Amino acid sequence: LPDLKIEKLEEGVFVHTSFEEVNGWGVVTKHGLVVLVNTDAYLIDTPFTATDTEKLVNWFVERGYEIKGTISSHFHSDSTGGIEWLNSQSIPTYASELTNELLKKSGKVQAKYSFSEVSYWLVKNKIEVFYPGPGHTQDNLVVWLPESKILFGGCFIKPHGLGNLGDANLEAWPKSAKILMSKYGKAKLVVSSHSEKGDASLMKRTWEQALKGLKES
Ligand SMILES: [Zn+2]
Ligand SMILES: [Zn+2]
Repeated sequence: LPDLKIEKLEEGVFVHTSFEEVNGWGVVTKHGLVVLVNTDAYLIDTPFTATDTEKLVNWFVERGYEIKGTISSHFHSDSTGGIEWLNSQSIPTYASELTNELLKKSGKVQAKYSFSEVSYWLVKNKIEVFYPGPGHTQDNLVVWLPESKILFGGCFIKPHGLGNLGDANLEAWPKSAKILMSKYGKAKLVVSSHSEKGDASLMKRTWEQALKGLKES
């Protein structure tokens, strides 16, 4: 499959895209972000693999950035696959307590730093991690960049079909989606794991898709 792709969205914000064959989904296209604060870089989700995580880190290190931290939006390997490699490279990995518990229960390597707060500032006034409640998974988080008004919704934002329901909470997802819309109505751009980038209406599309999925279940 192709190497990880890196594309600039705007000043200090990049999209990383990685490709992996996942049993029952074929080749999955996965987006995350890299956020720059001066010469510091933060990875919003890891690629699926150590290989792609290393390519991503190398691209930024080669351009004079230090990787100061990573946040995984949920426990699935499309957000966490690179944690083990990042830990081995002394790059601080972060996950919620819930995510780390789910990683431990699935026999996976944990993030080294964890937090329990609903709202966690990875970087004061620059990178907010927010737990809207269960949806795609029990632990799913979003990341908000207040300067750019960019929301990374990870695998919670599902404007055109919910995807993998294996670990999903269909009962909670509509409530969690309304919490997200209430928190980030000012979003200019919503980047998702698997969908086209869009405006704040993608949070309303997600709420509609969660309602539809619950009703059908
Ligand atoms: Zn997932
Ligand atoms: Zn996913």
